[PDB]
Amino acid sequence: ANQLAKDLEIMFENYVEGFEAACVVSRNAKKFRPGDTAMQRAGDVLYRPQHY
Amino acid sequence: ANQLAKDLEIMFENYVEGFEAACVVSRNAKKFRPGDTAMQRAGDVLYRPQHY
Repeated sequence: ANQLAKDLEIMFENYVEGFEAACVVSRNAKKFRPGDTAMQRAGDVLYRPQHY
Repeated sequence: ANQLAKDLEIMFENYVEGFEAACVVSRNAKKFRPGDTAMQRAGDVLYRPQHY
């Protein structure tokens, strides 16, 4: 047989199709931003009261 | 007139109805044509990346 050279044909940006996360539960949760100075002074914990 | 000659009436390209394949799945798939010189140099294989 001829013993021809064999190359690698790699299509470096033709990614095959890939998975995802929908993030739907965390899209729907309530979102809060305490202020990072206050959290630093508090030691990264805060407290909210409950009704009597 | 008891002994008349009998022919064959053959309608040589008047075909009766015939079966088919519908080719539905291969009509619906993606088609790709990678280039014959490139595939020959590559040994009839090519590669596509997957995401990190």
